[PDB]
Amino acid sequence: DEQPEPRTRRRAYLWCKEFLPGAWRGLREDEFHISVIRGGLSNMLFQCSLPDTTATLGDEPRKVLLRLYGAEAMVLESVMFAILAERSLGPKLYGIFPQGRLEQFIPSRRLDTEELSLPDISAEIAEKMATFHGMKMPFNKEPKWLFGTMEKYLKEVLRIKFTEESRIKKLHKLLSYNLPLELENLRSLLESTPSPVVFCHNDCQEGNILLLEGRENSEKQKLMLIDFEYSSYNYRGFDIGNHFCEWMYDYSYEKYPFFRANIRKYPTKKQQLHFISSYLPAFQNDFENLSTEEKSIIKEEMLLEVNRFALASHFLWGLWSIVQAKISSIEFGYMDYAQARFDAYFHQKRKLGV
Ligand SMILES: CN(C)c1cc[n+](Cc2ccc(CCCCc3ccc(Cn4cnc5c(N)ncnc54)cc3)cc2)cc1
Repeated sequence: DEQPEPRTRRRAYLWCKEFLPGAWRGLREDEFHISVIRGGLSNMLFQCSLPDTTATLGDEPRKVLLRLYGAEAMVLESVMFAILAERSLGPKLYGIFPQGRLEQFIPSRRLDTEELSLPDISAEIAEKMATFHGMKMPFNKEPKWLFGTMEKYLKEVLRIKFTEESRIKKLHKLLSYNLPLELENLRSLLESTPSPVVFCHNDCQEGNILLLEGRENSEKQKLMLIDFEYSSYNYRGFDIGNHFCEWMYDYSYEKYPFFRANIRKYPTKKQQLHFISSYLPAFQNDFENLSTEEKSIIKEEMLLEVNRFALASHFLWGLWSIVQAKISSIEFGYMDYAQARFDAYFHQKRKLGV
């Protein structure tokens, strides 16, 4: 288990000792256990724990996750995390301070891309998302996030000047589509596509879904959605369409560009209907008491809705990725990823006949 540098060890020890109750309060520095869960320059994660020989005094956790930010948004993100914790839809919040958070450590692993298509996994994600979508949050209810964000990235993308030859050639090719005009065409399409405004996760990818340890038996209760940093009131179609897009991207791929894209992994009509068939009863509650006529019309229109909004997933994350090619320190093939998203966008446009 990778040890942090002595300084980070000492800081982590002091936060745990001061924010956590019970046996943590009298812990000595020499008794403190910590290891790295994820390095990097931002959102460093560590597991912190009591010695195995140390007894708890009450209901304090034996193990916690320390999240360190590194290099209004903090207020919103913080309040949102605390509310989800109170409602048991996220990890408990044990401590909050300018440099990070102490969270409940959830014994689990992330799902892999291939698991998204498993019937039981997909059905639970649908149910979890419908729950997420149904609740009240003290945030702006106007759906300006989607196009406001897309405009913001496009404005930045148009200003970008690369110096390295590969990035230069790639940006040229992406620019050749006339993105401002394409954004306008997308805007018009989505304007004519009704979709309820709900509290969306906005990044429901496999890496943000935990498979809970000790619960492979549980058909319906084995997942937790995490990482709500992008969450906002947004069109329901975006959340679902974005999730469907994520079937096609595997970020665990070990060589450059550090992802694999496969267009044929997008869910089939059957797979899509299985997802929405689980979503709709969880979101509407009495949905199954409607006529087969009405149920089918709702389902068919919803397929249209989410598949059109999947275009915005491609366009938004495509633009985002170009910006990250300029600003991010992370080892990821951002320009290659942007091209993959735009390739999918035009493919999806062709499939839809739009
Ligand atoms: C915005 N989009 C569409 C992107 C963004 C980034 N990428 C590239 C990329 C995606 C995913 C990854 C892997 C993400 C790792 C994040 C992570 C780390 C640890 C965990 C485990 N975890 C989190 N909280 C807890 C917890 N509280 N308890 C136990 N385990 C936990 C979950 C998720 C790396 C690069 C692609 C598309």
